[PDB]
Amino acid sequence: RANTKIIVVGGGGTMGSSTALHLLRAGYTPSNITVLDTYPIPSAQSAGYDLNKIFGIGLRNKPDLQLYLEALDMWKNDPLFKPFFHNVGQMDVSSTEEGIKKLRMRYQSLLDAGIGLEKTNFLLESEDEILAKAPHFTREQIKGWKGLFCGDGGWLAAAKAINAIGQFLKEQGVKFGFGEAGTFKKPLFADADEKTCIGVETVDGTKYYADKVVLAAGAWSSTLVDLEEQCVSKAWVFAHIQLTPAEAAAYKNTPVIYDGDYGFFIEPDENGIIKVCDEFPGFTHFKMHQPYGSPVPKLISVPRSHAKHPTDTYPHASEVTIKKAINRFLPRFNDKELFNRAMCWCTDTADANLLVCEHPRWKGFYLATGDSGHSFKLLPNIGKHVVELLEGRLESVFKDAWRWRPGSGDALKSRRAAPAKDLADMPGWR
Ligand SMILES: *Cc1cc2c(cc1C)nc1c(=O)[nH]c(=O)nc-1n2C[C@H](O)[C@H](O)[C@H](O)COP(=O)(O)OP(=O)(O)OC[C@H]1O[C@@H](n2cnc3c(N)ncnc32)[C@H](O)[C@@H]1O
Repeated sequence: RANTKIIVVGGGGTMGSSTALHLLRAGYTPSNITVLDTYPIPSAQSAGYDLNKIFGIGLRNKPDLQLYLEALDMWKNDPLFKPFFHNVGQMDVSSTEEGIKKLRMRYQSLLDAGIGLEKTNFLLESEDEILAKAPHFTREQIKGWKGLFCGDGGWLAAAKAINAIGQFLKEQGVKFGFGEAGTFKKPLFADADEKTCIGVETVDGTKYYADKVVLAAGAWSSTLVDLEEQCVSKAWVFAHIQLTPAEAAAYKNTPVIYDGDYGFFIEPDENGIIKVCDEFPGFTHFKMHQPYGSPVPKLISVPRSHAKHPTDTYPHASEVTIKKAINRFLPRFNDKELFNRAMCWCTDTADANLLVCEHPRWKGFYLATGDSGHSFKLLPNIGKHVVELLEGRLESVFKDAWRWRPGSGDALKSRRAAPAKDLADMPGWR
């Protein structure tokens, strides 16, 4: 480990920073690790560059249970990550027939895991029970609502946690490249047959050589190399509203509130800011782009970066749905002004499992992407398994789920309600 050189492409991001962290913990020599990201860690265009994220339980795919438990343990006990986890719990709510059904079935799925999750997860069938966990609601507001309360979760101070990894990496003497000298252009090969990767070249022409390369470029991964449409990148949206300390006080330590027909909000941070998201299948930004491995040009959804273009917001349609979420959850704040309107990018696989594997042809080159919009929670632990993969030690439960799988389904729809619409058809964000 001490004599192996690793390049982590996108190391200023969620899966990338986690990987560089666990390389250091595993005893890799800091000077042998090179983080290449367009932006310095925490990357300003990273999906994890956010006031907060939700930490919650999900049992959709096979490794999800173990990954979640693994992450929880670390969010609660790892001194590096512990300050950034706010265990206020989460309550999912609904008042529709289909919505309440989904809540009940979800609850039952937790039980069917058979590990005792009913001890920290509760079905709330009455108004009183809902108001008890979320005193800021009014009784009239929640008429007909049912709730599912998960006591294990809460929210995460996202950018702060990635910055915490970054501080450590830099203290340790990890090598960095940012800007054009940090922006992956193509991999380097020993022979023209392309079967042995020996490094990467960035868009400025700078070459970096290493034993192994990890591609953790999030929503950009599919643009940089050909993933054969395994990964379709999509934008989700959020707005902010600012509360006074007096307005914020009713929401202190209140659970994350979610409703699948509206979206979610998180309690005001130390500055009185509430972030609100809607729920929708996402937006693509289609372009032709020549990834490598294609390397002919190919239509791929390419992120329109808010970091490189701060004057971008979100479509008009998103303004509507975000305001509906605010009316649903926070009607007393309907006249609050929305601001820091922005788009946040992820990349979906067909089955919403990760794409974490060695490239089929380019040995030495490893993919660590396919976050599918639900992987910030895995910040503390995902790097441990990326390292296991590098070392040939990744267990089958993860390896099989994360394997190279082109043609395994339509990633444009993925596991969501619909194929994503494209930003070219949604006016207002420019
Ligand atoms: C968008 C979004 C996502 C999200 C969320 C809400 C929104 C609005 N809420 C979540 C939640 O409540 N709970 C949760 O678990 N996840 C939530 N998410 C998803 C989460 O943000 C993403 O799953 C995760 O952050 C993605 O990580 P990933 O590592 O995959 O992506 P990234 O963090 O963006 O990192 C990518 C890095 O790559 C760098 N980059 C890009 N191009 C290059 C090149 N060419 N060379 C080098 N680096 C490159 C980017 O800069 C970035 O740093």
